[PDB]
Amino acid sequence: DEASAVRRGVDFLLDRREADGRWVDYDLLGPSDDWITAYVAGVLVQLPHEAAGRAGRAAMDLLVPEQHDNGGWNYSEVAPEDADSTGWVLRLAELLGRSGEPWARPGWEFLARHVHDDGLVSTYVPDLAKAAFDRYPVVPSWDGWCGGHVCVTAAVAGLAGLPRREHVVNGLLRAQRPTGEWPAYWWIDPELSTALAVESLATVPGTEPARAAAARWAAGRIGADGAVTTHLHPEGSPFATALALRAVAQGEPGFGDAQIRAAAGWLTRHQRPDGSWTPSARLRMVLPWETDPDSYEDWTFDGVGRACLGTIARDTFGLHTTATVLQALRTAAT
Repeated sequence: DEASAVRRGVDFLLDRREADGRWVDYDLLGPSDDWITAYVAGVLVQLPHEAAGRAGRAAMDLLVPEQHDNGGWNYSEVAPEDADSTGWVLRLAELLGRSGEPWARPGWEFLARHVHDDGLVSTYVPDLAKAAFDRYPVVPSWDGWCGGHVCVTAAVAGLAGLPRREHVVNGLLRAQRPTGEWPAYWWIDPELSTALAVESLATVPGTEPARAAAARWAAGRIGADGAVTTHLHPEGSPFATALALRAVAQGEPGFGDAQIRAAAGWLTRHQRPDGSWTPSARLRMVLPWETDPDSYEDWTFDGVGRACLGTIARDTFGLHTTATVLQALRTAAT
């Protein structure tokens, strides 16, 4: 059942490769290449399917020459390099045992430039993004985009090679809410920041209290049918359900056994006939000057080009959602 679901999701993702092996998704300003390729590849190299591992290693080979002289990678060439995309490439390298190669060093240095004094990691830095930002002079300020972002911090804190890692982990721990979750800047679903945070923190001592509190928050999000329902996905969000499953799985031994089995069953029952899940990786393109996107109520939806700012977008082709779900199904099996 779940083994079959994983196999069918792998076939969906392999069939959606570009001719050269890369994956693309989203449509904000054309699709993303480097970010999405790294993200999909990172899931595939962890699955027990030889073709998945081959495709993930092929993607790592494609990504290395795309590194910018500043050390970073990007959504696509339409965007300045950013810490999250760079972090996904370096994560793929760690998963593959390749993160000691010398091209990783300018990547670590790039990430270190995004570390704030409170320990959070920003998506962009003003000096490195200046050229791109200056192309849109009507924008009054890019300070939101250059502030510390808990979702990006949650992801990159998992890198064993991260510079200043203790400082960053401390900042991530201080951002946990008393109810156990972490907030996200770029994502509608706090399950995303929470799941990445606990998986990243599982790799560091002193974080078990935070992980136990987050697992308890996540287990309460999973309904009796296994689904995490949301305003945009009232029937159940495959993305948020998969991420809540993964956060529960970072509790203590045996914690949330029922919720994990229920969420895995819901995901298995709701897989589409083509092996994917309903696109539900809902990314909010926060306005550049906005530091508090949870307060904004006037989002548009599925905006592109000029209207991409201030919109809630989805993974147009379902690759991000499907990869996210496969990572959760692998976690449930183990």
